[PDB]
Amino acid sequence: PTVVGRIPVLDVRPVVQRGRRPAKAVTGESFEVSATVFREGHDAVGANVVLRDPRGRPGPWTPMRELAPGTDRWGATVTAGETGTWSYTVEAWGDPVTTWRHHARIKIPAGLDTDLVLEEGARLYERAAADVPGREDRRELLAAVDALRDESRPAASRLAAALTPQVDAVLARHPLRDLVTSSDPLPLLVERERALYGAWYEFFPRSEGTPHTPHGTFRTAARRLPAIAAMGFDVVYLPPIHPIGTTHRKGRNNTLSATGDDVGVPWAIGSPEGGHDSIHPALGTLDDFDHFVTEAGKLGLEIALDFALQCSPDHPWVHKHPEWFHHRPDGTIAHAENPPKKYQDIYPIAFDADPDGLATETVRILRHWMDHGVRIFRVDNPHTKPVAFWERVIADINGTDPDVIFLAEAFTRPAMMATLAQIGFQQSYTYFTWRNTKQELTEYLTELSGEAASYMRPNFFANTPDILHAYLQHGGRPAFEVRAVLAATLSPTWGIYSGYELCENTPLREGSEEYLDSEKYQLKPRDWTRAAREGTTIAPLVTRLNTIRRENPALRQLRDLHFHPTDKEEVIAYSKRQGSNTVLVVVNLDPRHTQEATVSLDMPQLGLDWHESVPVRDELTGETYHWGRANYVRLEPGRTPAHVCTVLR
Amino acid sequence: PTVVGRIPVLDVRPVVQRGRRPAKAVTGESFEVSATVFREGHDAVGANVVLRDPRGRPGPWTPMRELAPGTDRWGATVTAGETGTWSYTVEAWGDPVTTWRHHARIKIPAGLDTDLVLEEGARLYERAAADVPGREDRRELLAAVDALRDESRPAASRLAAALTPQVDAVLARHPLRDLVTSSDPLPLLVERERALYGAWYEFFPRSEGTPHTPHGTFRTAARRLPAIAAMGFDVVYLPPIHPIGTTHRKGRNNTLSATGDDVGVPWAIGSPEGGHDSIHPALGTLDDFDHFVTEAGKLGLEIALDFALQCSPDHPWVHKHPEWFHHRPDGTIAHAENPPKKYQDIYPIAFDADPDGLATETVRILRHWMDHGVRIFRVDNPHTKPVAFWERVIADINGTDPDVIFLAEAFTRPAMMATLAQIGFQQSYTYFTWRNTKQELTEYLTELSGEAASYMRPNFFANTPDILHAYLQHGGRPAFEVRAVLAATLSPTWGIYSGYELCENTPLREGSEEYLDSEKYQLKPRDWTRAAREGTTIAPLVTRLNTIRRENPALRQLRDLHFHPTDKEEVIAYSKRQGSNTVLVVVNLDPRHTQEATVSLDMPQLGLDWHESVPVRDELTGETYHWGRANYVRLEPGRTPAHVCTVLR
Ligand SMILES: OC[C@H]1O[C@@H]2O[C@H]3[C@H](O)[C@@H](O)[C@@H](O[C@H]4[C@H](O)[C@@H](O)[C@@H](O[C@H]5[C@H](O)[C@@H](O)[C@@H](O[C@H]6[C@H](O)[C@@H](O)[C@@H](O[C@H]7[C@H](O)[C@@H](O)[C@@H](O[C@H]1[C@H](O)[C@H]2O)O[C@@H]7CO)O[C@@H]6CO)O[C@@H]5CO)O[C@@H]4CO)O[C@@H]3CO
Ligand SMILES: OC[C@H]1O[C@@H]2O[C@H]3[C@H](O)[C@@H](O)[C@@H](O[C@H]4[C@H](O)[C@@H](O)[C@@H](O[C@H]5[C@H](O)[C@@H](O)[C@@H](O[C@H]6[C@H](O)[C@@H](O)[C@@H](O[C@H]7[C@H](O)[C@@H](O)[C@@H](O[C@H]1[C@H](O)[C@H]2O)O[C@@H]7CO)O[C@@H]6CO)O[C@@H]5CO)O[C@@H]4CO)O[C@@H]3CO
Repeated sequence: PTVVGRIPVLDVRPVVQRGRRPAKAVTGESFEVSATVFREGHDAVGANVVLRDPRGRPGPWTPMRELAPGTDRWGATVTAGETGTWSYTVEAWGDPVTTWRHHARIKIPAGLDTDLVLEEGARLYERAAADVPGREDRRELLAAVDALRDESRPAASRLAAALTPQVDAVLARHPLRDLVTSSDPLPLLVERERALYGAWYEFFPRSEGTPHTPHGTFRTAARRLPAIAAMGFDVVYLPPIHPIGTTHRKGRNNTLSATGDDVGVPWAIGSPEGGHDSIHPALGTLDDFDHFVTEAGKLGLEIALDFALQCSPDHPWVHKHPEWFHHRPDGTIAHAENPPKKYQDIYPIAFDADPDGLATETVRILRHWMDHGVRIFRVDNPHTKPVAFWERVIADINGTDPDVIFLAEAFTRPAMMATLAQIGFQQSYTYFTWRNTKQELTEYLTELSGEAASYMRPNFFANTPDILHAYLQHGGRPAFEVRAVLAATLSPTWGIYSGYELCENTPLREGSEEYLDSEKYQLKPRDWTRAAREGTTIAPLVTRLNTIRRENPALRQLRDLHFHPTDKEEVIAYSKRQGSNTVLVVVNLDPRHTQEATVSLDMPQLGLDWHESVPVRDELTGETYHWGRANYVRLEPGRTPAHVCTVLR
Repeated sequence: PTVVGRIPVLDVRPVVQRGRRPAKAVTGESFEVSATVFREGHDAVGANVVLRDPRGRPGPWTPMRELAPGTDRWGATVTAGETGTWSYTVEAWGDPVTTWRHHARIKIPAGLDTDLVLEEGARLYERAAADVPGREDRRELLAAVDALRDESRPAASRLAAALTPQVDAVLARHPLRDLVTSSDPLPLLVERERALYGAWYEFFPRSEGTPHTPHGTFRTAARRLPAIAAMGFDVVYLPPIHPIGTTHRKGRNNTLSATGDDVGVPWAIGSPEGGHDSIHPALGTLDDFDHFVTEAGKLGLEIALDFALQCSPDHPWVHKHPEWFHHRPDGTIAHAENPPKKYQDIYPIAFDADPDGLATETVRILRHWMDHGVRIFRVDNPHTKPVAFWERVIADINGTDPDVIFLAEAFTRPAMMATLAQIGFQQSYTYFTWRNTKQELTEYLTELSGEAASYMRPNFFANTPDILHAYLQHGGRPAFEVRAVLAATLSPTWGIYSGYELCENTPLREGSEEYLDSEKYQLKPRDWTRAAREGTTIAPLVTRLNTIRRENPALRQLRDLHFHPTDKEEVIAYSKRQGSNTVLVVVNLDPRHTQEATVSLDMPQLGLDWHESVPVRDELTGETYHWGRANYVRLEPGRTPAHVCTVLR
């Protein structure tokens, strides 16, 4: 048995881990299946993609084409349907009809062996007809066979009868395929739309309190949901909602020692009041949590809970499961670190003494929150827990509940980030916040929208509680505006952490990416009504960005993205497409100075000719322009961060 | 069961066809095995390559290192021994000692938890000792354990006892490896030296005749072997040695109709006198062929026969096995074509009616020539016969006779050329003759010496009977000289077709790559004695090039090759290394004008510092120079094509 088949079909992509893990898609998403296909000799080959659904049912006829001449690299676009585990195969075959046609077009006007050539064509078309299941189409090919064989007609007329568009049509859907050879099947995991597309908002329920009771409850926090739904968010991400330890608890601004009223850091999970399956008593009860989830659902919001597999020193696990921790020779457990950062309030888990116990307990915890309507988990720092552990835990949850989405908060080196996605994480955080220049954004989004998109789905948080970038610190509100536009239009999933609207940008100290007076360490009441009234919020821009996304399918996918050149370093331009929808975005990356630029569009990449000039509407303002090959733009920070334009007909 | 192991080890290279075919090497050849290796958390990893021989016996301890910081890409050099099918595995592991050392070096001078830290180190070294098989080395580690634990000594002194070079040495050979995780094994086919390294000469025995008998015999042709051995060739490649058809036989200069004395084209195989298992009666008998092989062997020459799986219309197969040919409707067999070229004297084989019959007969033919001492086959135009057919035929021959080498003469698109090598061809012809500028040579040799070298071994024929390049046509003898130097020093296998020495360069017509009066169509007597006497041959340069190769191991491998910049487009410079041997070549690609250039050497790539200046001998002239960072060279066509320098100590 030979590794290569009769008609070579090699290096089918996408492929993840040499076929040991699936390529990814979501319902409705298109991507390209490709292969290297060729044969011996000089005759033509053809190829097609057979996509099989979870019950092994084949998809539609999907013929491939050569992507660039002489490369023998073939491709076709496939579209994922129903969720589940699919497979795809490339079928390669000799294409004797294409070959015969080419020779016949030369030899017949030249008078060379014409009867022999036409009889050869008749024989191919007879064979074509044999594999055609419909009676009417079979008659069309047999009438072509008869015409080809009618020696009473000129040679040119006999040939023309085999080249009619109706004969073409039949052969396009039912070609004659010699020596069909298929690749071994490759696996495709198709997941729900929210895995790829969604707008996220992170906030701390405890901060949304009242004058009488400053520590918010689930009931007070639910009153913030409508303002979040109105900005057009889909997912609400909550920091840990569990009891918080007292031993080594941190104070305000990450001081070592908490005073008596200090609330501590939610990620320092557990006290005698309960662990990862409990509610912080100040937030209320499980029934209050159910009320919160219900009110979320009614406004079109899903809840994403933080899952941080670690413990405060007061978590029950510390005494009940000591082997879940690494102990030094004096019996102490060293607190967690991501140096030079220290987390004195937190003990990390050791996994090598009782891997089974940890997996069992982890999936029980997740299912408990799942039973209370949580179908999305934002997994804290997963790169400090074993990769195979996440692989197991994710396979177990999605095995019974394939709708559950896991987001990996792994800000680390590329290999690890890539592997976590590859072993099951539906979504990943990214380097976005550290990509601010044109060159950085262009290079990074070319990476994420290319081959990486077969295994990673990016979630572009413009900020997090741990990341207030220098760009926002120095640029003020115009920088917040720019970064919202970029995040919302470049990834089908994006997010902000509360206060981003208010352009909160005071760092702990120069050169830091921590916030001063971080919410991680204190209640952070914000006067939302006042901020709305005084117009010192960019909620309206955020709202419009999410509406634009909801109205334009091109913004709800990742893979189709093209950068168009401008003549100013500070002005970036790009387009995204889905079917007839084309969105074209131009952003001034300078938050302090007005920039003017000539944007030169790659017209064929928009589906247009060079001379063509086609109308656009800037959805940020309602204003209409006519744009083609070369366009003047003028963007003033504070008044116009960018144009976000849709193409109309 | 999880796809990723405890310590991730991913994307092991080399890999061919995702592990379905082996990577290649020859006895004595080094190459790099690499992998992506990392772990969770911030502690160090280590890795090593376990090479297993054909009986499953592990090779030596082969620790890998990170190739560039922060990439998590690790590598080590391995060296192939005995021929056969090997395997390689990468083992990844936590490296707790490296981690502990790093922390201990900081914390001990700082006075932080010193007793605890030193006790932790003692415990690692005790564990280290447990897996150490030698008593003396185990004592060295246990003395380090005791020193670490001696609370009567300063903390700095207790630590220094664990960092002694003798403790280092023990741990370098027997490190403490946590959580060892291996990759699945990948296959490696190791073949004999001649698969990679060898100088080849092609000639037509029939042309080396006498005055009485112009058509040479094996006996007259044997008298040419000494002149070939003296030029330092290892392999003699003969065009087909079988009877030649009469029907549609070609005349001189590829005319359609042969006249009565015309000898026809050897590749038009077969007549009633015999087929592929017979000798042309004008060449003599099988016993004469055995004499020829014996005389070859005595001079250090192996014979490579042409194997062209095709037939003249007079080959016995045409009537005895009609299903081995594709017939048109009137019963005729269309002659072979590689358009716009036509081979009216030749019928191609069809493979789809009796694939088994063709494989059986093909291997019988090969074994017959093998029984007569032919262990190398130059396979004619293999890309017009199915890829899986060669896969089968090669697996069958090498299954009993792994020393047999197949050379694929496939001048076609990259996918096919690559696949043929990948499915078993030991050697391939290449694009060399169409790479003549500096940029072309540099780009092409970077491709062949890189990843392609894991599956392809190039054979650089500077010319063939079908390829007289324009560069030789226009450049005359200085161009022949340049191309000999380039071919001989850039690939460990190279070749010429007879008459290249004589600088034969008259084309059929302008714009053609055929020779005028091609040997394919006629006897081509050459007066070798006269050419030697009159000095109108470049045999002496060829001889010296082969001697240089025989004396410098760096020229007998492929993978180590580096191009150094010069300041003239026409002057190329490069170096190759094997252990202590370094060869440095500078060539003037201009055959009409003297070129002067400053060659700027990449010194660290030579194993040297920038300021260093090290002596070289130009092996073409015996002359000695001192070369470093920046060197004046002056190359005059006719007198000095190039410098071929060896580094001495
Ligand atoms: O026939 C049209 C073609 O002819 C002329 O080019 C010469 C050339 O100057 C010579 O060097 C020589 O070519 C060698 C190559 O040097 C050698 O590499 C090999 O070439 C292979 C390529 O390396 C490989 O990529 C592939 O070729 C593909 C290619 O990627 C495609 O882009 C496409 O090529 C077309 C070109 O795009 C187009 O510009 C034009 O080219 C002219 C050329 O300008 C002219 O000066 O047409 C071509 C072909 O239709 O398709 C090819 C697949 O054919 O594989 C090839 C090997 O086939 O081999 C050749 C000679 O053996 O000779 C050519 C012509 O003899
Ligand atoms: O600490 C030394 C380092 O610190 C300063 O850089 C800033 C930088 O200006 C910010 O952008 C930000 O970095 C982000 C990155 O933008 C983001 O991409 C991600 O970075 C990852 C890389 O993308 C990825 O390649 C890998 O990094 C490797 C890297 O390939 C190696 O070459 C090596 O990096 C070293 C550099 O070679 C060396 O120049 C120096 O770098 C300075 C930097 O000049 C300074 O201005 O030291 C580094 C590291 O020792 O090793 C790394 C592996 O760490 O993976 C990284 C992710 O770790 O993430 C960061 C922030 O999350 O912040 C940095 C510092 O915070």
